[PDB]
Amino acid sequence: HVSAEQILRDVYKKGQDILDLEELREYQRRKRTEYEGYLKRNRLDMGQWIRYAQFEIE
RNA sequence: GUUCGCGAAGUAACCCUUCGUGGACAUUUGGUCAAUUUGAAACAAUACAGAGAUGAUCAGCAGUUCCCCUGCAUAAGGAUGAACCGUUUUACAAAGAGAUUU
Repeated sequence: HVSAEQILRDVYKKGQDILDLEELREYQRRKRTEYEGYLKRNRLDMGQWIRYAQFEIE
């Protein structure tokens, strides 16, 4: 009962707040540095532009 | 200051000197810049780790960059020079069926 589906199923099974305004400013700094880093290296993933703009809508 | 012209004194002196006068020669530099912190160099000092493929040990060459450094450099080197991996929802429909409000 050592069939390959059991091994691959178990290797799938093995693989698994804001308070103040300046804290939200640091949150926006961290998140905009993240998304401008992943838009500076790749300017052609349009989903990334979409979700960073939708972040700044949020 | 030098020279040219004139006058006045020494001085009833064409020698010389002094004083006064008009002219000419000569005509607008340097600073983007102030002498220790407070208009910005970076390394080094501490401490810890100690390299990209994966089971280990590695040669690399590349690409993107709103990262540069050493290099005379368009060569070459810098860990393959470094960051790359991270999140991840709508150009969004059409057909068919039943359960609901009127």
